[PDB]
Amino acid sequence: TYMNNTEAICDVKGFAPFSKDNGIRIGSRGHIFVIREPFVSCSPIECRTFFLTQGSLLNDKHSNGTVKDRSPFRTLMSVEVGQSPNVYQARFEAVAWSATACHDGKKWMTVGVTGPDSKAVAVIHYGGVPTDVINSWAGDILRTQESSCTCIQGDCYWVMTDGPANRQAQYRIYKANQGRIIGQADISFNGGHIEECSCYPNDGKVECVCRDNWTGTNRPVLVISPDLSYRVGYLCAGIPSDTPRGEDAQFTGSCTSPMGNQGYGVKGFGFRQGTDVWMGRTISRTSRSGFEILRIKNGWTQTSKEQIRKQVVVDNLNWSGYSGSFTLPVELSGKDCLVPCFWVEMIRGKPEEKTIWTSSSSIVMCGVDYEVADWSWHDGAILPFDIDK
Amino acid sequence: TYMNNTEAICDVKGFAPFSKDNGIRIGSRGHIFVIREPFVSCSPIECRTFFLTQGSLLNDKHSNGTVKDRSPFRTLMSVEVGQSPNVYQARFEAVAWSATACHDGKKWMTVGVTGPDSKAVAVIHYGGVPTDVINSWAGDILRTQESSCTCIQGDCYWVMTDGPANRQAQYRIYKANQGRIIGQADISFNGGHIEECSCYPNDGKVECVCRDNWTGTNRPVLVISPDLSYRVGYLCAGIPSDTPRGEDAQFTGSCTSPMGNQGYGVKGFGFRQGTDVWMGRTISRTSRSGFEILRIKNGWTQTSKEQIRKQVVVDNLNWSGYSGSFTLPVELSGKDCLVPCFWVEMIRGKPEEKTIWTSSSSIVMCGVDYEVADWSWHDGAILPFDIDK
Amino acid sequence: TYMNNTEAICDVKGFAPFSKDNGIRIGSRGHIFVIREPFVSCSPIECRTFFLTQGSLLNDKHSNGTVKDRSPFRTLMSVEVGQSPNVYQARFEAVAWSATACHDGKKWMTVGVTGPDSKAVAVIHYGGVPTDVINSWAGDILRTQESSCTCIQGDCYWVMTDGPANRQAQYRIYKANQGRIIGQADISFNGGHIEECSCYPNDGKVECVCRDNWTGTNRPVLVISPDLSYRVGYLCAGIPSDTPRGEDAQFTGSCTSPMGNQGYGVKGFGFRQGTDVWMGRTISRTSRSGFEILRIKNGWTQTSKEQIRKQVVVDNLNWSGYSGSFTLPVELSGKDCLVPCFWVEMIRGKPEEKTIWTSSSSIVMCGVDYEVADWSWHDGAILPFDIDK
Amino acid sequence: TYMNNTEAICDVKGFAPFSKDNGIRIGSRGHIFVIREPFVSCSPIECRTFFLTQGSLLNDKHSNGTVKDRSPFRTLMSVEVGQSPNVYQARFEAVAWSATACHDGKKWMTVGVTGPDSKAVAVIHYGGVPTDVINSWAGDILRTQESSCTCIQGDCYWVMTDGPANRQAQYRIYKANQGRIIGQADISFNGGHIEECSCYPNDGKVECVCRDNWTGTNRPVLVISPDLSYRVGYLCAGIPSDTPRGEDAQFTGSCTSPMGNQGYGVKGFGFRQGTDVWMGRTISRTSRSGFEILRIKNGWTQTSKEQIRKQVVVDNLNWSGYSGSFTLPVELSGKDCLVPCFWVEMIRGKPEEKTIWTSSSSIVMCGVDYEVADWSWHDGAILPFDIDK
Ligand SMILES: CCC(CC)O[C@@H]1CC(C(=O)O)=C[C@@]2(SC(N)=NC2=O)[C@H]1NC(C)=O
Ligand SMILES: CCC(CC)O[C@@H]1CC(C(=O)O)=C[C@@]2(SC(N)=NC2=O)[C@H]1NC(C)=O
Ligand SMILES: CCC(CC)O[C@@H]1CC(C(=O)O)=C[C@@]2(SC(N)=NC2=O)[C@H]1NC(C)=O
Ligand SMILES: CCC(CC)O[C@@H]1CC(C(=O)O)=C[C@@]2(SC(N)=NC2=O)[C@H]1NC(C)=O
Ligand SMILES: [Ca+2]
Ligand SMILES: [Ca+2]
Ligand SMILES: [Ca+2]
Ligand SMILES: [Ca+2]
Repeated sequence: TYMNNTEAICDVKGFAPFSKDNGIRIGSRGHIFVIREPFVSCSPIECRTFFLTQGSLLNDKHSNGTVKDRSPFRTLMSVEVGQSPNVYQARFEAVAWSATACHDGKKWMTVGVTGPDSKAVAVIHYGGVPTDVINSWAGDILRTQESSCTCIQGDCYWVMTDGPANRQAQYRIYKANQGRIIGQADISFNGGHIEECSCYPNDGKVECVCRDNWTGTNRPVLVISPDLSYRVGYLCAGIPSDTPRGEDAQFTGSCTSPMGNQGYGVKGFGFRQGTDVWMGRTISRTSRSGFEILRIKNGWTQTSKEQIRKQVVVDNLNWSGYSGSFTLPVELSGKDCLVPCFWVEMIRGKPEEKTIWTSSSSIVMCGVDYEVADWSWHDGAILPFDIDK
Repeated sequence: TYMNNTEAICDVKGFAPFSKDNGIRIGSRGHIFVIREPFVSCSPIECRTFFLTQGSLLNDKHSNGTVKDRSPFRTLMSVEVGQSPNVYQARFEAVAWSATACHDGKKWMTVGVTGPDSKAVAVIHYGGVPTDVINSWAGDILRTQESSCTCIQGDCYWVMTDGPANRQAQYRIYKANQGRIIGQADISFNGGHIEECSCYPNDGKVECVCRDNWTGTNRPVLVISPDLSYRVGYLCAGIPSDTPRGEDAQFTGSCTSPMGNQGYGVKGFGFRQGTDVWMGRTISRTSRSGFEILRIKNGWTQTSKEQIRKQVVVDNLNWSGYSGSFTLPVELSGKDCLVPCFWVEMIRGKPEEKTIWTSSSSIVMCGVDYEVADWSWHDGAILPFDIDK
Repeated sequence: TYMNNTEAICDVKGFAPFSKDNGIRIGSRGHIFVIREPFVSCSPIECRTFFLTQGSLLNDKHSNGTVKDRSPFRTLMSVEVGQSPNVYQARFEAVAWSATACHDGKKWMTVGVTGPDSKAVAVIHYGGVPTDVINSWAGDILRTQESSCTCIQGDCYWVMTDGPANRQAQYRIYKANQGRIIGQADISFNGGHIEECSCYPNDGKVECVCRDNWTGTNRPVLVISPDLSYRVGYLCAGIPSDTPRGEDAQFTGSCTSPMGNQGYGVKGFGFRQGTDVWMGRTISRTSRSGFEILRIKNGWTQTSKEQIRKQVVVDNLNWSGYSGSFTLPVELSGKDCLVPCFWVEMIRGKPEEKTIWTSSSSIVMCGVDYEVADWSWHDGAILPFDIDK
Repeated sequence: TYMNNTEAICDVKGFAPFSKDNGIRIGSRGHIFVIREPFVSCSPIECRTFFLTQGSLLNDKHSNGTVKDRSPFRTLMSVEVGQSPNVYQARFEAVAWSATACHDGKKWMTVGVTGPDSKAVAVIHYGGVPTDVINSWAGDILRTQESSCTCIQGDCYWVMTDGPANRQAQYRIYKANQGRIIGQADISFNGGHIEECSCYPNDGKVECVCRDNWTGTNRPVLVISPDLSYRVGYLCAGIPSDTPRGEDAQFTGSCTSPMGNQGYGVKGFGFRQGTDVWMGRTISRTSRSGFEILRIKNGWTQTSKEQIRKQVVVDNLNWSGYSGSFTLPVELSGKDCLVPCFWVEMIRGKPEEKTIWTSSSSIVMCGVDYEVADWSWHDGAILPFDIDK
């Protein structure tokens, strides 16, 4: 049976802790993959953490991080949410140095990108076997989102970028059924930049909050309809949520253009709430440290600066990183709306700390009907480690 | 299908060994979580051991026990009963430094408390996803039982405390269906103290034997009806079963008030048997060492001192700790009563032994129709360990 | 659905390798329980290896074998046949320093004996929970077989001994349905000795070949009918198959009495084949080294010395140990007879080798319609190990 | 339900990455079997990697590779495709120093060969238990293919060799249903040599591309019909694909005879594509390094040298090894043809590198409708390892 996912996103007043994997603390002694991107996606039976491994373990010499990001060894794997990315519980998914994954209600579909920068291949898997491919259309690091893709009534959707990471690139919507491409669309976005989209289903559409790695410190926003027509622009709110970024006071919002005139970025997310938005961001404006989520009244549709809620989940003394969106399937939450959820990656090691390696662990939060107090569910590993000596 | 759990508790003459996990002995070399509270709860398919981890492994530097009890890293996880709390067999349950869990016959419901002492959040999970929350109502370490909660005909019940741990606090009964709160009640108990309840279903009610951490060396007793009306008081028996406590000879029982005038305590349990009671306690009156279970004739309803049975399961040369109640589901035992069962936590390390760490393992016993001989199923680990050097 | 197991044992001309777990070789680096008695029993879905652990791992200090045989820590656990007794694949079964286990077609029934020598308790488990008990009836090390018990048409049968291990003891047949004792019988056997029976179903009866630890170098034989009437005696064959034992030439067989006048023994097995018997034994007459299986024509019913087949599975340069019987369920083999099968335990360490520890691994063989060549599937571990230094 | 496997092989323009296990990189720290032959075979539910272990782990002294190839310890085991051959995820299959395995749609059938060189035994397993045997018919190392066997409409087929490995030997087709031999055939092939066949189903027949270890640098080709009649010869293409071999320019193809006049070989594969063939081979003509797959137009039926496609998957700077064929079941791919797939073993250690041990890892590729760019998914382990010092 296909998941509908046609419902509204739940209006939430805050976010409750779902899981914490403690991967790096455990990896001090246990057998844990070195990873990045521990994103979460759910079937109607369970939620899983997906991740990119380098084929190496924490506290081992192969965790030497001199080896390139897009290596022959990178592979998408997964465990149940809350479990560490340990070897002995891991399900293999795809060969990938960039990835996305989602469930249509019957099976898991994953997409793994590997191969050379100049001509990469994305391999779509469905139910445990490859079913289709997408080759690089523009010859420059074909790449996906690094979070959950989005299945609505049996058809699944995701966004891909091919081209420069610090200039104008090319962006495409892909649609598949049962692991087979049934439609695609070019995203016209001159002046704009789209990387690493965080999507969720809402009102029968796919909504995505992405990363501008060119000039924007506000986040691009894509709203995809089932027929592949779309709306694209920026998160209207007059508060920047990318990193690096300037102060809130020095920012004017925009629904259409990138603002802030800064390079770089970090993958992030946001949730529409009628006309409001929940927006994640690191606490530091310059570093990937701390994590907070703000509700901006009318921030989805207006250049609003009306901040009505603020919740801290990782304090500014602690390293964060990537963040992404997913929803709880109706079959699991028991609700008649789509509970909005996010994961926060917590990066340990290089370049901020004195080790030969880099990994991350995660905390996952789910939208609830109540205000939830500030705290810090930080990584907690004690660095440096044994191999670092 | 919901479990009825409307049956009488079985009248038992003694207790047979169910399981022993040997976690710490195994953790000398294997990959085992450092834990506390290895409580047991059963679905109609199996019984699982739940536990609190600190995100660290035995024989690893992160097992340094200087890190606070209620830390960002603590997480409720579980394995099948008898298995060590090893990483590679563990199911993730909830972020929690205090917890309870039980099965309604369809799915597992768990409750995990985390967040700051002044404003803690309890996150209810049902079928693997968070479904509801309870925030601290009195601002002082919201906390649950650390043993199995209790599901009767599809509705599940548990007790929570918020407030001082050595003075008058506030106590509440919570009721949920399918992970959603459908009722609650304040427990009026002036002069009394309720911590860490050990509950079981009996005659269509929930009966709880708890821990008075204020002045009582006898144990408080709560009897909860489905409509949330209740009876609360103390275990009538003229024999104290908390720790620390005085000698039996210097004790007068009470059905209504705390007796003994001593602070502190340890989580424990008892089982109604008509008007008799089975009561667990450590053998030492001052230390958490040894474990014995006594049957007191008319000890549930009278200030009785008539001890008619005594069974030792952990000798006084060996460390014990927490103890808690659960029942065998009718679907598993094949009986028409609810087989009463308990677990005994066996704490190793600080503060009694010369190590940097603290963990525990467990032995689980189930009520049988026969007298069972004294023995000692103690932890057995050889301390100190490698990191302790 | 209950297994019938009412069929004839298959007539076989030899034995084919089923599995080898390589536990000790793997345990040089992996996380493997120290064990003894790796017996095999099958459900209609799979065959599992059961074993006794001491709660310790190979290459760890807790594997120090100074700790008593019948310790508080011993526990019955299991894995699928061919898998090493590693921690992370192990299913917990029972607290036990002596054990038996079998499947009735619906669930697993196990029996674990633990507690003090003077008053031991045997706890019967059914479907993962304890369901019944047997206390020591004669006060001297209550104990079972250490191999598969036997289920026929839903009722399961096993043999137990209580009393001296080197003199006249007491022996009993037990019968259970769904983990509940429904019948028992005393075995009258003056002059005889029964230990560690290896049973299988055949023609609607349970046949057992056991170990005389008193004076017999031939093996006692018990044939149990469903109503608990029985036939008891010795394996008629004029060839001794216990260890230690004398030469074949110096032996006269007996159907009724122990022959050989020697103490000690080793658990072993045999299979009726019409009037023939397959009999296992170590190759050495004095040591537990080597393993061979002989077919003696008319050896079940006559003092025959007519040896018609001989197959070696472990050469005399290599350590063996215990051996036991089980059958392939009809639902798995696809046959209309009960394929006879055995396991050979291979003991490494003390007292024969220079280590602080003792464990064993196994090879499992199944009866086939063809003559199978001699070879040696010995343990293969390289001793001593790391902790031994 | 039996798998049909009566469909045509899909015509493919190239091959997409399916999985990479990274076993040796992981085995630097994790608990990974030392293996060879990581072949892949699929049920309608999943694809598994099968492998031969020596009962030892990477980075352990038992991985000393002085121990013979056909040892008492070798055992066929399996994991899901993409997973490392780690202990704690491994399913035991058979005792074997040579093996094959395939799924008929209901259960797994495996065949494991063990025992002495002069009189080996092959034990057929079906659904987890041995069901039949084949003894050596010619007394000289009975042996199978080391890749997936082939099930068509419930009957499974495989090729076996018995006799010299560098001269004329004897070759046989075996056919089984439900693990029971129902037919066999001798392969008449004077002057020819057949080893280690790589088979797949195509048009209702089994097609096999094998290894001539006698004089052929081209590969023998066997086409088996359900009634055991067959066609046997050499891959017609005028391009040699065994290793060692000469240059392409110095080669004339043959449909009937071995060409090249060289000894030795390596297991390989090829796929019929109408009259074309996809042929795998190492890049080096003399070493097992690099891996490429070529499409030769009319190369199945003619001495063609018309190379129309070439795809590199392992570069010539990196070690390869064995390679083998399997297909995606229709139930998994969703197609109406049989997606052709292969695995490439990547051997690390002796004799090419300075270590005491030898293992391999793998990359698996599946046929797709698009041209896929050259890359190198090599093993990646950093040698030597810890025990090598
Ligand atoms: C701008 C996003 C992307 C463009 C190539 O680059 C990712 C940046 C980045 C980071 O931590 O900021 C980490 C990434 S996320 C990923 N898959 N691996 C990375 O190292 C970069 N992505 C790729 C495919 O190289
Ligand atoms: C009186 C029970 C409770 C009150 C805060 O304190 C627990 C005492 C205690 C002990 O071993 O005695 C261990 C506990 S049980 C638990 N969850 N962790 C602990 O360290 C204390 N509970 C909390 C939430 O901090
Ligand atoms: C004669 C069988 C039994 C009588 C107490 O003693 C077993 C002998 C023995 C051996 O290797 O010979 C090993 C055993 S088998 C087992 N369960 N553990 C052992 O150490 C002995 N059994 C007991 C319950 O102590
Ligand atoms: C020619 C194939 C076979 C003939 C005995 O010998 C295999 C050669 C070989 C190699 O890497 O080239 C490795 C093999 S494949 C295998 N099962 N083990 C090996 O060591 C050889 N096979 C046997 C049964 O010994
Ligand atoms: Ca940016
Ligand atoms: Ca107290
Ligand atoms: Ca004897
Ligand atoms: Ca050759």
